[PDB]
This record gives sequence, structure tokens and C-alpha cells, in this order.
Amino acid sequence: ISNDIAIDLGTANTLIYQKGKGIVLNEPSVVALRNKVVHAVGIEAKQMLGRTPGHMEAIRPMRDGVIADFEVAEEMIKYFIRKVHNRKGSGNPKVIVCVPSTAVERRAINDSCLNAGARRVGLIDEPMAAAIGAGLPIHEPTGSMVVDIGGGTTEVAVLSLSGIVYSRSVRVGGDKMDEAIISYMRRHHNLLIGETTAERIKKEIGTARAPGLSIDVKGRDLMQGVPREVRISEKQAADALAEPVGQIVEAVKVALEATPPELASDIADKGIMLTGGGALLRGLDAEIRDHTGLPVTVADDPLSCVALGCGKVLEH
Repeated sequence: ISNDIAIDLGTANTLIYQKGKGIVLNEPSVVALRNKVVHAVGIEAKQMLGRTPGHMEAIRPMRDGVIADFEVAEEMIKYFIRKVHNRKGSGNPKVIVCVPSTAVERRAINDSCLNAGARRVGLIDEPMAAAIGAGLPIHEPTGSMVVDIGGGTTEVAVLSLSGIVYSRSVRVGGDKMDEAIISYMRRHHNLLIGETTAERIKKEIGTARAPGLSIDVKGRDLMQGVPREVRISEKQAADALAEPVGQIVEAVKVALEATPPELASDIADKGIMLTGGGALLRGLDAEIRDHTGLPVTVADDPLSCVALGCGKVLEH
């Protein structure tokens, strides 16, 4: 019985895999503070976003894949590590954490996990972890290509022989999609919506291609400030998400351009694997296939691929 863990420190959700147990924590990456004292972290903090009274704030301390407010991020990490501690398990915890594909950035997560009891910290590139967790043959002399559409970044990589052949991190992912939905509601519906509503829209009717289905969305009228409800459809959702989807599609194309001939041949036969919260975006697989001519597969349990991948390393 071990306290070794692997952490996917996502901008929207944090998952922890514990050696010998598997995924033991999956919670929103949100911290609420009361005036500053930590009021709540994770599951109970998420619904506080956009809803805090005067004495309180609710913060997503990770943004674009790295750390924004250092103090709050550190409290978030310490909270989750403490929550999964097993007093029946061995000590000297080894912690693996993923990082997007700067030395400054790597150091921050590294030193940051040491403060919670991590005895030793190992860093893994996020797309490598995603690929391992999606079940790609990353150890073989064969090209595999992964696209991990995380909250803060989309990581595109070509893997072979336990290493990275090509990798790139683009700052477009789930957070940018939500923000595009928010901006769209403002311009097209004169409606100011919160982030939690934006995420609901993305999950319920988000699509990478025009179809459709509709849902009822509420918020604050743009000019007159009062509560209001509007109907939005998949077609509108598609228009909202077009720009960030195109940025994702374009990064994939750029990565393909960089692929060596023999690896290109391996990728021609099997295509691209999508992981991460964005992999669930309806039609994104079709959209990428249309622009590349390659098969596109959505991973099993795509939200968990990174944590499961780091978890595999942790067990070996």
C-alpha cells in the first residue's frame, strides 16, 4: 500500500492516480477564499464560481496550463494531496505531475508539490502522459500522434520509442471555448452569462460542426442589467466555437507538416488520437479528419487519459 501519486493538474479539473489504487480523486480545480483564509477546495468550491458574496472569492488558480496565483495554486495542490493521503500506506511519496510541452514554469509546479509532502517529484510532458493513458504504443518503433485538448492548452505530439519526436502546446482548449461562448452570448444575445453556464452550454450543445438541439440559458441583460432567459441552439453553439476549433485544427496540420517520412507512413495507416476534455466536443473528430484526410479516434475515458498515463509510469 503506497502513497505514491500522479497528478493531472488541469485548469478545470484535477485528477489523482494513486499507486496500487488507480484514480482516487477527480475534482474541480477551484479554491474559495474568505476574508484571506481557504474556505473550500474542489467539489464544494465549483458552484461558488460567479456566486460569492462580499466576503468571499472563488478562483481557478491554473490558467493556460501553468500557475497564475502562486499562493492559491499551492493551497489547492496541498489540499488535494492531503485528501488522498492513506495512513496505511508507505511514506516518502513519489509524485509525478504533468506539464505542458519554460524552466521557470516547470520549477513552479515542481517546488510547489514538494511543499505538500512530496518527497520526490517527477515531471512528465502532458501529451506523452495522454498518449500512454489512451493506450497508444508509445514504446514501439512506430509513430503515434496524440491531440490532448485540455482546459488551458491543446498539446499535439508525435511519439515513438518512449520519446517525443515532435510536440507543440497551443493556448486554445476548453477554457478558450467557454470564453468564446461567453463572448458570443454578449454580442449575439445581449446576455452576460457566467462561466459555469458557459461550460454547461459547451457540454450540452457544443459542437465543432453545424448540424439542431437547443437549451435554455439564463443570465444578466447586457444593457439593462436584469435577469433574462434565452434559447440557444447547436448551430449558434457551432458559430461560437468556430475560431477556437479552427486553431486546434490548424495546430494539428502544423504538426503533420513536421513529421519524418517513415513516421508519416505509420500515421497514414492509423491517424490521430484525441484525448482530454475537448475530445468530447461533438464532431471535433470529424472536423479534424476532414482537414487532414486521416482517421481520427477519440480515446476511451478521454478526461482520464493523462492521469492514467502518469499512473502507468508510477507503477513501473
